Amino acid sequence: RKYFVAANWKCNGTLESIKSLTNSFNNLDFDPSKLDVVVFPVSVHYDHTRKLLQSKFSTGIQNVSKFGNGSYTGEVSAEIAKDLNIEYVIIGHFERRKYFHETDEDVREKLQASLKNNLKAVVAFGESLEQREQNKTIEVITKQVKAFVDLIDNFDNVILVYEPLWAIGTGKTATPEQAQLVHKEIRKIVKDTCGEKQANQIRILYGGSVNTENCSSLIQQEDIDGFLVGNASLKESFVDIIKSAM
Amino acid sequence: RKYFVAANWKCNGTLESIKSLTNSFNNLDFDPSKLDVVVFPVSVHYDHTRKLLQSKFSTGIQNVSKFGNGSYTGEVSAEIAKDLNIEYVIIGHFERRKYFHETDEDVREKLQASLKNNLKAVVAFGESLEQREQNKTIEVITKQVKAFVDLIDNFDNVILVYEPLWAIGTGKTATPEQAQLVHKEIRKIVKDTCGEKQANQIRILYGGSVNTENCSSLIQQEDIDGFLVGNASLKESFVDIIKSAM
Repeated sequence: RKYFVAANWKCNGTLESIKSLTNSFNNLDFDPSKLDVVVFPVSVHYDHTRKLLQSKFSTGIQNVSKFGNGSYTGEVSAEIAKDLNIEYVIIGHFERRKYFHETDEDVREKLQASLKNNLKAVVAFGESLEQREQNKTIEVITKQVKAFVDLIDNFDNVILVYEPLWAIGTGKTATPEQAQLVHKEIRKIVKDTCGEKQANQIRILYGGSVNTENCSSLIQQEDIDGFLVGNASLKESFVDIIKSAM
Repeated sequence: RKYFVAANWKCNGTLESIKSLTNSFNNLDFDPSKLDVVVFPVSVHYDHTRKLLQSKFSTGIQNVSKFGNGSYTGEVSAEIAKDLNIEYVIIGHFERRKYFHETDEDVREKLQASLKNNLKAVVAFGESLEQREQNKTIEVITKQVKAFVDLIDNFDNVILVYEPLWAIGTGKTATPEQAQLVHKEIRKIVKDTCGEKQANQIRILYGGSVNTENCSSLIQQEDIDGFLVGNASLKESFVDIIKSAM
């Protein structure tokens, strides 16, 4: 399968810093038919970022509404995104589950709205420290994946992201070997629910802490197809993370 | 005080519809030094909308983050808005309180962030049908206003909006006089918490159903300083609503 490297800039950026960062990103010569590279800027930065990045880079937004057009102050619908040709959306990032009480049902309905409007979706899930220490990793992941997995109508257009919440801000670290085993089981869930060929087609990204040093050890695992990168994607050195997928 | 007419487009619009609507808006010759007119497009429409609207029209976004810059996927910080010269924010709209569990505590934190970053804030509140039928109108609004009102230093830069939830989708209609009675009570609350000069300074907008037929009767009321308009602001006849404040 085609490797997939994505930059989640989160709530960061200025007009000036994006101008500088996109310029350095543009200096990297890669073939977009050999790997997908997606940048997810803040909503109000999307136009600025899209124009500054060369066409080899894909772009998207960090969240999409579960509702359609109408009386939903502050929301961005999938149909609005389609009209702007916004190619990708992130759904279910743990930060939205944590601070904004986004549920599994919210994730299901957001994916449905996105696919209905021909958007490509990056869907995130993962277990907490308490859940892992109670030996509930498989139980939690299965429930989270089964919340939306049956809706996938194209296995190039939906991309999965494992987020090891147990290793984020806890002092614990997730090893590539531990990541590989989870990814293996995620692909198994997709097999049992969607089919074998579909499971082998779908990309599953690692969504924990990724940097220039650990990136290659992660992507070289058989069932890890790329990353959704946080802090490291705000730096010029992000090009070296992309190089691990080249 | 300076009147204030605002367009809340909510989750509506295409690139083509905005181009057509902004053109009609631009035909209205008004003096921005004597009247405030603000349009609130969808975040991903902001740049498009700002570039098409003549500068006599102020612009803003429909929501702002309670957090600053950092790891908050999907959010737009008050710092990012300032960098883009986004002038206004809407805070505490009933649709965000209803659908996205936004609390009085969220409203306070959003206002603090907005003021710290020198943004101007349109802050909404109001009681439900049940609360009004139990004669709790003043009790509800007093709590809602006191959640944030002590943060206001510049009383030209914070704008209040009364939303009569009891007359929104309930089958009930708020008369202009019934709105006025609440507006006057709100101003008394500001007077007794912030001061007399400050209460006289602050603008209080009506945020219920506003259209071309009722706008004149509303603005005529002594304590109604303008409107935050929903559905009617998506129409070219919105110019007639602005004209009632001229």
